[PDB]
Amino acid sequence: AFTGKYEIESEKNYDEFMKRLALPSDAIDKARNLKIISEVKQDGQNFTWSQQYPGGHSITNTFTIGKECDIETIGGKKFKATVQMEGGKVVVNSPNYHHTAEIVDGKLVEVSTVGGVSYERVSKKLA
Ligand SMILES: C[C@H](CCC(=O)NCC(=O)O)[C@H]1CC[C@H]2[C@@H]3[C@H](O)C[C@@H]4C[C@H](O)CC[C@]4(C)[C@H]3C[C@H](O)[C@]12C
Repeated sequence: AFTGKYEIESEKNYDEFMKRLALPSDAIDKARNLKIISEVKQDGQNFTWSQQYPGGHSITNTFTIGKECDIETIGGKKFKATVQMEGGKVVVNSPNYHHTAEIVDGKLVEVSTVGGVSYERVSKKLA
């Protein structure tokens, strides 16, 4: 809380979210019932998040709270995003995209929200 190596507790909306993001087939297949691992090194107000992915890909992200950050690659755009703490939860916010990151039970709860879909995640800290 916030820092740690978290494993996925569960997910329930990923496949349809990927189509709204415009991610490829070689991402929608290779998440099909993996134990994804959320790594979270906090630097202070800065963060070094990762969603590691035992299927031959992975997604790191360094960011800062109370700022915009630049974001590339994930479906072939070059976005900026506002990056923030909502009340107790961390959050990324950008055009056609909200993504909170709340704590409960010592675990992370994420909720992503895109054009016409949401995608919650529950990621347990247990290492
Ligand atoms: C900014 C882009 C989305 C931009 C976009 O394509 N919007 C239009 C659209 O959806 O059509 C999002 C999509 C997936 C996000 C990542 C995933 O949710 C996983 C992970 C979640 C963490 O809370 C913050 C870091 C990050 C790597 C996230 C960084 C960033 O928040 C990403 C890379």
